[PDB]
Amino acid sequence: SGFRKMAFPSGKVEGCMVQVTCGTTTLNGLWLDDVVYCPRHVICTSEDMLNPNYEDLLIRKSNHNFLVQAGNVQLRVIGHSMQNCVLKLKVDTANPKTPKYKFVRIQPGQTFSVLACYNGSPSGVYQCAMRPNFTIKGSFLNGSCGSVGFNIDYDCVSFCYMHHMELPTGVHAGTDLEGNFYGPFVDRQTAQAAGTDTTITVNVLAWLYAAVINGDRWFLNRFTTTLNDFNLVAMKYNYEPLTQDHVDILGPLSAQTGIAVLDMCASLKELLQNGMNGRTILGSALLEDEFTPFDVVRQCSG
Amino acid sequence: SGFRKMAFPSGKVEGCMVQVTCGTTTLNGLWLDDVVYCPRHVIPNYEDLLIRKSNHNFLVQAGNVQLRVIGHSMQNCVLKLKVDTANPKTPKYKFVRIQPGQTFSVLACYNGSPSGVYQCAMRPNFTIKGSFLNGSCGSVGFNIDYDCVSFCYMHHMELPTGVHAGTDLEGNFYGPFVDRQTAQAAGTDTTITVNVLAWLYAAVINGDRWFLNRFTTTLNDFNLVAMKYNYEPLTQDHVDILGPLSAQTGIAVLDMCASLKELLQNGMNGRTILGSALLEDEFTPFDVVRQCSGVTF
Ligand SMILES: O=C(Nc1cnccc1C1CC1)[C@@H]1CCNc2cc(Cl)c(Cl)cc21
Ligand SMILES: [Cl-]
Repeated sequence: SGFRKMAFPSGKVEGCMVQVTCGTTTLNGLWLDDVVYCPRHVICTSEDMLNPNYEDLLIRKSNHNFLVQAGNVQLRVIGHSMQNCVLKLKVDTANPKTPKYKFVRIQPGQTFSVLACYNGSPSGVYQCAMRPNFTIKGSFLNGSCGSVGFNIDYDCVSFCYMHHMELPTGVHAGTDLEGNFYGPFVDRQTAQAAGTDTTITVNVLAWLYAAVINGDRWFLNRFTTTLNDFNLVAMKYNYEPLTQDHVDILGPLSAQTGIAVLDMCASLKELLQNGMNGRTILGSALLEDEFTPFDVVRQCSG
Repeated sequence: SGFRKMAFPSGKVEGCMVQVTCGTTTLNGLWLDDVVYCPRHVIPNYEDLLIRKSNHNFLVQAGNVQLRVIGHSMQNCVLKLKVDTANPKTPKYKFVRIQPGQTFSVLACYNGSPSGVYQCAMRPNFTIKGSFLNGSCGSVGFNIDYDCVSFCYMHHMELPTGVHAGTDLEGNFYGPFVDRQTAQAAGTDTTITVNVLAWLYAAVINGDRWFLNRFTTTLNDFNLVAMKYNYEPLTQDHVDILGPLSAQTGIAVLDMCASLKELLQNGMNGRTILGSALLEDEFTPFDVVRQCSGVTF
């Protein structure tokens, strides 16, 4: 029993964190085999951030301009290339702590663990989700750039996020490990703003099924709904549309609890209308949307 | 910006998790130097049950390597299995006993394999609101101080309300619990007041000020309100501990107490603080300072 926001054990990722210094800028890098991945904005000045020509700034750099530090050991940069918004620094030593890994691009609603780092030193690990507006509600301070998001399935680390910047509302934007930003964001200090955020409906439903699995049924009702009527109501509460794919994804949880997806959808509709009336669901007074159907199955069953 | 429930990086602890099998029971063990620590319920008269077991009855597995047990002894509710091999991944460590209200990270394990890490608080009723399934026994709670891991908890059991009970690494249970199959219930829980205040300071640091007011209160008047809402009494030590956060934000500790008192009597009124509709009590003043300053390990 119990339901917590749980992160993956960070050990496999800790052994990959290095410090990358270029001029006055110091941030984090991810050392996998003989490559160090980091945000390309490490080559920028604060005077360059508005309209940086990264290709122009990078061509003026040599290997010895990039100082890479793995613990108390300075790694030697022997090559450098840019792939989208990530800088790839070829180093003369392969990381002996390199785990089995993959670079995966995630979709909004997906969750991952973040190993927050400063100066190539890990300071904390937390769980979060890619918001529908492609931002993440993280906890980052200056120097956290290059901190990574990941999932660990079996013994393989799937890297899905690299932190690049904080938007004016305090939310964060970053890229996949191939340098492609999530969302309409650019690594420029130009006025950008996160789009209106929405609630991850399939995740709230997954979390309601987790609550049923842990013995909480107070919110269930005798009603059902069509998928369309649910979407018409839920869009009025800034909830993401629920697709037939989401209904299918919820199938195992529906089978385990005996509550049809559209029946759980009617309970959600009622919860949005009534609120909780001083009650909680899994220790929360708000509808939690940062647990996927996969996270619920993993934590509540194995 | 941002405020998350954040755990310590678990790497130093992951390199210590082993699987311990005794008969039909399999649980987790903590391998430090040449000793494996695990709950003594893996084997009730525990002296009588232990005397009947030999070293080869305990199967200890570190990854795909079987460790050989060369000795065994019991210290309170923890079993100490002397093994032939010292853990090369042994970090700098200490065994510390924590007080209620203190927080720690839990590395949840099944079959000696870490599956997740989460941040917990030792409740005033000595239980933890953890997330554990069968096989999680022997999972450990820890804090990191620079490069030193301070082990503070070992999981032993789940109480009927779904909350968890365990010991420090010397086998002393937190709370009035015993490691036997009998009727055990967690006492009435209370809210960790100093932690709620620390979390209100974290909210101010992140730009949430709606709950602030011009008022202040005495420590006695606040403690009369704290008792009414099942909140732990706030001591002068708690006020002192909150000093740095009071200096940083410009809001005196008793000034924040009047904010808390008004939140307890009036509620949030449809509003949230740090994305929460409830007053959060599982961040200590130190956790707030560490997360709102970026300390590394
Ligand atoms: O955002 C940034 N850092 C950061 C990350 N996460 C959290 C807080 C921070 C610092 C605000 C405290 C950095 C530096 C500041 N400006 C900036 C601008 C651009 Cl275009 C890019 Cl790509 C990176 C940055
Ligand atoms: Cl995905």
